[PDB]
Amino acid sequence: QAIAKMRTMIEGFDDISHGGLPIGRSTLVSGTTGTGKTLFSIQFLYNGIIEFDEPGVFVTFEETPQDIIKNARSFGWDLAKLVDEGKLFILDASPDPEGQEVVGGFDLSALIERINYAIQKYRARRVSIDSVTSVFQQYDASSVVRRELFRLVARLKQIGATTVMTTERIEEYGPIARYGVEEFVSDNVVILRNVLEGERRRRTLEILKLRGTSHMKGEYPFTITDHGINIFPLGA
Amino acid sequence: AIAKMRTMIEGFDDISHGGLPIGRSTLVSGTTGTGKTLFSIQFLYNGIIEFDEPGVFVTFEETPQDIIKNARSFGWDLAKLVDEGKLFILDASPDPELSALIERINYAIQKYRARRVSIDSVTSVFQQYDASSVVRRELFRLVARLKQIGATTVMTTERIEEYGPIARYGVEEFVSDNVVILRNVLEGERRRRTLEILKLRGTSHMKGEYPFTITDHGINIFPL
Amino acid sequence: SEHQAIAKMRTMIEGFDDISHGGLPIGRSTLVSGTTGTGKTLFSIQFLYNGIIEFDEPGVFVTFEETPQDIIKNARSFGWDLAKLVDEGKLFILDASPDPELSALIERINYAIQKYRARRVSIDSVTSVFQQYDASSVVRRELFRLVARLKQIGATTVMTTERIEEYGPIARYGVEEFVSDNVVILRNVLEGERRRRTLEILKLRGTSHMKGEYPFTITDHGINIFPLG
Amino acid sequence: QAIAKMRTMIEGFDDISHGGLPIGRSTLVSGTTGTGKTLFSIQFLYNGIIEFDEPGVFVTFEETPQDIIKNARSFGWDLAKLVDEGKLFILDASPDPEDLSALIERINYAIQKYRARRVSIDSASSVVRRELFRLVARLKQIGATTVMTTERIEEYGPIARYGVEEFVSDNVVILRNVLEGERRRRTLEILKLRGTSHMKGEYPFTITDHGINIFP
Amino acid sequence: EHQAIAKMRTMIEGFDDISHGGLPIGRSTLVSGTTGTGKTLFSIQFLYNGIIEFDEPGVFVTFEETPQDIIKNARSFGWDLAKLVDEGKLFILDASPDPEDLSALIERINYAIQKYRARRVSIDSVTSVFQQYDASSVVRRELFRLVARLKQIGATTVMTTERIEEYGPIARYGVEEFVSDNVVILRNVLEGERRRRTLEILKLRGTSHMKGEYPFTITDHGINIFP
Amino acid sequence: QAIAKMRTMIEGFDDISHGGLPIGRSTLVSGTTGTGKTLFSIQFLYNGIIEFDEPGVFVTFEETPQDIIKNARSFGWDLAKLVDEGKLFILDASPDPDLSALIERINYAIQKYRARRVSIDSDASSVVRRELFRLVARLKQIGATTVMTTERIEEYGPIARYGVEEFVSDNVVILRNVLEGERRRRTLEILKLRGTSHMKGEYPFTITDHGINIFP
Ligand SMILES: Nc1ncnc2c1ncn2[C@@H]1O[C@H](COP(=O)(O)OP(=O)(O)NP(=O)(O)O)[C@@H](O)[C@H]1O
Ligand SMILES: Nc1ncnc2c1ncn2[C@@H]1O[C@H](COP(=O)(O)OP(=O)(O)NP(=O)(O)O)[C@@H](O)[C@H]1O
Ligand SMILES: Nc1ncnc2c1ncn2[C@@H]1O[C@H](COP(=O)(O)OP(=O)(O)O)[C@@H](O)[C@H]1O
Ligand SMILES: Nc1ncnc2c1ncn2[C@@H]1O[C@H](COP(=O)(O)OP(=O)(O)O)[C@@H](O)[C@H]1O
Ligand SMILES: Nc1ncnc2c1ncn2[C@@H]1O[C@H](COP(=O)(O)OP(=O)(O)O)[C@@H](O)[C@H]1O
Ligand SMILES: Nc1ncnc2c1ncn2[C@@H]1O[C@H](COP(=O)(O)OP(=O)(O)O)[C@@H](O)[C@H]1O
Ligand SMILES: [Cl-]
Ligand SMILES: [Cl-]
Ligand SMILES: [Cl-]
Ligand SMILES: [Cl-]
Ligand SMILES: [Cl-]
Ligand SMILES: [Cl-]
Ligand SMILES: [Mg+2]
Ligand SMILES: [Mg+2]
Ligand SMILES: [Mg+2]
Ligand SMILES: [Mg+2]
Ligand SMILES: [Mg+2]
Ligand SMILES: [Mg+2]
Repeated sequence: QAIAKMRTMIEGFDDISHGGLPIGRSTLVSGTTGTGKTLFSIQFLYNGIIEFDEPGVFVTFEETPQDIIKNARSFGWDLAKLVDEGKLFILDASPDPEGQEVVGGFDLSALIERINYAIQKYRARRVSIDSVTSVFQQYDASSVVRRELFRLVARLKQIGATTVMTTERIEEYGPIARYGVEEFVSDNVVILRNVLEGERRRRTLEILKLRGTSHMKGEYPFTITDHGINIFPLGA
Repeated sequence: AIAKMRTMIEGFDDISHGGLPIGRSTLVSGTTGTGKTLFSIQFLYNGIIEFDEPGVFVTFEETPQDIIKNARSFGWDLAKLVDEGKLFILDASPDPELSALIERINYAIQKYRARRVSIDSVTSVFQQYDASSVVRRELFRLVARLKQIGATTVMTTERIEEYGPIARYGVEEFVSDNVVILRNVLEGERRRRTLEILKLRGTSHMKGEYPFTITDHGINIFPL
Repeated sequence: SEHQAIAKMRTMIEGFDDISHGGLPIGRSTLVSGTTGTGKTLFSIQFLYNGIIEFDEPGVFVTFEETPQDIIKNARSFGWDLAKLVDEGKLFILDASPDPELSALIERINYAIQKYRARRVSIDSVTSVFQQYDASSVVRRELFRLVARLKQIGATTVMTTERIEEYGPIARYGVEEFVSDNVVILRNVLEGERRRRTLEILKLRGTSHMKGEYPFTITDHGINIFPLG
Repeated sequence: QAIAKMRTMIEGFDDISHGGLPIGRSTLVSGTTGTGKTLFSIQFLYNGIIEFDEPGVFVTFEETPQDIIKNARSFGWDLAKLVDEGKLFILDASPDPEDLSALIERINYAIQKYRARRVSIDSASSVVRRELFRLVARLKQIGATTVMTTERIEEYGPIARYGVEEFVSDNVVILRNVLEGERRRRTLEILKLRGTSHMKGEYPFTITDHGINIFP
Repeated sequence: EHQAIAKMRTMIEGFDDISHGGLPIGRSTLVSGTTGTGKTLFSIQFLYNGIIEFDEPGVFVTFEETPQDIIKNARSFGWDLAKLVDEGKLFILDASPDPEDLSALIERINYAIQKYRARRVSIDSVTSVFQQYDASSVVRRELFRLVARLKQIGATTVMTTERIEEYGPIARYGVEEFVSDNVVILRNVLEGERRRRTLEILKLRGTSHMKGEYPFTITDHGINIFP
Repeated sequence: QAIAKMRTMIEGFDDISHGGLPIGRSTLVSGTTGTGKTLFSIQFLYNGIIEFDEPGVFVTFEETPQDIIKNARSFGWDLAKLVDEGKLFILDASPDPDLSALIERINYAIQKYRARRVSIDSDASSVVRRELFRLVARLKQIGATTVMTTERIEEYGPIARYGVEEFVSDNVVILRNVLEGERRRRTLEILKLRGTSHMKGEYPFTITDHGINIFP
């Protein structure tokens, strides 16, 4: 009765992970700016819908929904259509253009409930939470958001949602995650890197850990192309 | 594909696969004397001269007098463009002796019908001690308004190591759509300038570092 | 070996009893420190599991991170049925994990140890209760009250701790090596895009032991260590 | 109308800077201890007086005027003679062996009094940035061409002390004294000259009986 | 008298050669090193050899470990410390943390030295006493008060303390500022995946010594160096 | 009339400093523990007395006078005799088991003993910089030639501990004890001498029964 996995259908990832992401748990995807974390979290939901008719909920802390949609057009992923069809729900949690300092955790209490009803309403099995770093920066990484983040993770587990959460790190080789996000999103960790090779950049993906199950180890090269992420498990 | 505006900075539109996405902001970050101000001036100058797209330059530390003077190093006559109403330099530099400023920047953009905006040294208004939440929200307020207005913006930021964080306060990469890094790396005893587009949302682009020079004609980048 | 001063119990974790020259010192505590995903929880589960299966020695597992349910689910990765051992009274999993929405815990632990007549104890991620900037004196005294009680009871204890870098301090709070009798380090070193797992016994009070790093794997049978020499 | 420059006449520097220091602006000269900062700032003034009859003001915060004068004897320069002729003024802003608005109009008074064209100023990051910003602006309005020295503690670390001084400076020169394999090597770099060209990278120099000698 | 400082033999094989005669008499020597380098072993061997070889009584002040554990672990080297305690030649002074006023502590150390007529003293884990008071400079020059007082009685003292890196600062918390006369560094260096133990005498005020690192092993007879 | 020097009579040191230590000024001697700083400062005073009959004052903050005397017996030097003769004074400022008060004690000793040589053995950087500058300023005003030691943590790292001590000193000497391949190598470097020339980089030295011997 060891943990089962959900296929991401992201080229090469299901091989590295030996079958996909552990079902009903959160996986942290951490990486410097521009490593492809958001793209990964979108491809996860998009493939869920197209391949499996599994609805997805995308919670956005950094980008607006309109920009999420616009930026995916270059891959030929018609997110607007999936939203119109009710297969994808983009929950806008991104900063107020007229944002001010507010007190409490009522806003993140209401967020978790908003996320829960979205999941219920759209019958979603897949969830992406994009840019945990950003909501941490909204509350100066106070123990208030740390607690709420933990509450969010537990609720998702309680719901049975399979979740990707993305988060920033500052160096290619250094800590797993800025603000130690892996403490709360702790079951599974994937690290994306964008490493200088001479003057060129080489992207790699690593599954550092998946609790309760097996996976390939170390870094595997990938590219981002017109079809999104392509990872090469046998790549040079 | 998303619509891009040509910078006409030699080499840059090839590296960005057509120029800067219209209606969005781009961070240009670098150590001192890497060519950030020059990039942001050239962006406006070319827009006016080649495409008749008016420009607003917001300066937070250099005075407009020095901006105009330093631009004559490249044979650019910015005073003439200001006299013609094609360029507006907005002085936000401090007296030797931000919400409000945002409305003034809005006003200038509509008044001059500007499509291009450059913001130089905006983080000099903050202080080392400020909470990241405050710095981020105050910067975001400005950038969100520019996006709402339709402007395409270059915003310069500072860094203190050539390989190290993107910018000084650790929030700047979250407020802009795109990220460009200018470097000035020591190789033995020689300096080499490079430009890298680190992040360009919604499009492919050339990756890694590309050498450039600053000459009498401004920035020239060599992608091959 | 016969001629060493400290009595030891066998972990039965393949290769560890060779590296430690007989197993873990009885009645004492052993720190197992490592970056995240090095095998700390697996080591501390395997210790209890083997004690029950091989020697019928009951065990108490104190969890600060994972829920008991997840401990049990994850252990199925290795074909271990922990729920059955809990139902039989041979294993007790003590939940000290964060509630969504230390003296007290010590008494609960002591009660569980006497109730289940446990000889083996694993404390997993105890330093997760502390805050990053809590005083060193505070963290050391808190850990020590726990560990001294366990020694007084006569339990043999594995206590896991976190570290941030593979080559760097023994543990995160810089006091952990002072409350423990023995120190073991698990590493997961990344070099040339490949990871390799190793185990080292850094300090074992009162006896010799093999020195340096030894390779190990995690497979469907748990930890396997390969001691060369 | 691109910025004009003033010749330093420091052997090799006017080649590296394509003509000297930008007129009416301040140039930061930063370096670890004993890199030659005070020497550069004195040669600047000295050559101004001797070669071009341009009066100079030297602002000192730690070294006494007499120590400054004494040390310049090392290079065969008679500063006391120039002070007696009124072609050099050393301004003593040192503390006593038991507020920059004040110091500034002291400098300004001295500039107007001695008809000075060259100034040298020898030796919480938010407040330093703002304070150096204001000092730079005040000298610019007076029309002085200024060398200001600053300290740093590593050869390839921060340019100055707080990581901000280089950003608020129009011009930046870095003096290094790098230790490699038990040997020292002095170099000068013009890192930035806003609004004009200059040679790039480090150039070796020596300090001898004649002052700084740079080899382009 | 009017002579250079004299030394007392440790009888730790190899060490009396490296130190040209032993530890400077009537002064403190800091022995620093990462966890598990052999500091406590050095400090016990020093006292044990004094008792067995010279009939010089010893006092062992313990800040980290319990006396029961110190005695039990010393059996690893064939040393019967309980017998020496029973015979009054060794006193172990317990200052380890309670499982639940340092001026008073110094006075008890003094009293013990006088009661047992000890000529050798070991102070184990200065780092630990620092962690109990959070490196407040109340512990720091209460430490100097201890070093001073030891020097007044003419005790010859080993003080052990922790460091974090093999090639980095001499001692965590800057302990070498107080136990400043003599400094010995024990290292456990990683050579690939193997460990190599070394001992260095960094400094002995007022006298000569060999320089750099010397490898050693820990055996069933304690520390064994070879120059 | 450039700055003159007084001989240390460590023959290698007077060779690389071209004559000795600059007269009437303070020289910072920095190094990790056990590099020979105290020995350098004592040898400076001892040679001054034995070779030139220049009395000396040694100011101690850590070691007791009795220990300074005992330790010097390692080199066959009888400092108790020199104290008894009134050629040397060891001023005890070490703590029991106010910068102005210390300075007046130093001044009083220099007058009492007619001393020409002084050695001084051993939070905010601003405070340190200002106190150290006042100490240095008074000694210079008194006429003393001073060696002042400081500690540092790394062989190749900051010169002293507050990042300011080296900028307040006229002269800087760095002692190193570098560990490489399990062996130690001692070196001495004159980093800076204001107003005068000197050899550059690291020079090997040893400490023997004879004290410091430098071998260019
Ligand atoms: N005509 C020219 N020819 C060559 N290089 C020039 C010319 N004019 C200016 N420069 C260079 O351009 C640099 C100034 O670039 P600038 O855009 O001011 O940099 P920055 O990154 O904004 N630096 P700062 O804001 O001062 O930290 C100077 O340091 C010169 O090296
Ligand atoms: N006649 C000379 N020949 C050679 N070198 C000399 C001569 N006179 C002085 N020097 C050198 O000049 C250096 C002093 O330069 P100086 O301009 O005082 O440096 P600085 O960078 O201002 N140091 P500081 O202000 O104390 O941090 C000395 O350390 C000597 O190495
Ligand atoms: N059509 C495309 N082809 C290739 N690369 C693309 C395309 N669209 C976007 N990208 C790349 O994706 C990057 C942004 O990925 P994203 O997932 O937003 O990064 P982050 O890790 O910062 O979340 C851009 O910097 C660009 O390099
Ligand atoms: N059946 C299996 N085969 C191989 N590896 C496994 C298996 N089950 C778990 N693992 C590995 O064990 C690791 C779990 O380690 P864990 O003990 O939870 O680490 P820690 O407690 O140090 O964070 C996983 O990250 C995974 O790599
Ligand atoms: N009989 C023995 N043979 C070899 N090594 C031993 C023996 N007994 C103990 N040890 C070693 O002694 C080390 C502990 O020494 P200790 O002096 O307590 O270290 P420290 O005080 O520096 O942490 C143990 O980690 C083990 O390596
Ligand atoms: N007779 C001697 N022969 C060789 N070396 C000696 C002699 N006497 C003392 N030393 C050395 O001098 C060093 C003491 O130097 P010292 O000036 O006290 O160092 P610091 O003040 O830099 O800590 C001792 O560590 C020892 O190596
Ligand atoms: Cl790619
Ligand atoms: Cl260039
Ligand atoms: Cl493995
Ligand atoms: Cl030179
Ligand atoms: Cl050994
Ligand atoms: Cl030597
Ligand atoms: Mg993203
Ligand atoms: Mg600029
Ligand atoms: Mg674990
Ligand atoms: Mg100077
Ligand atoms: Mg010990
Ligand atoms: Mg000393």
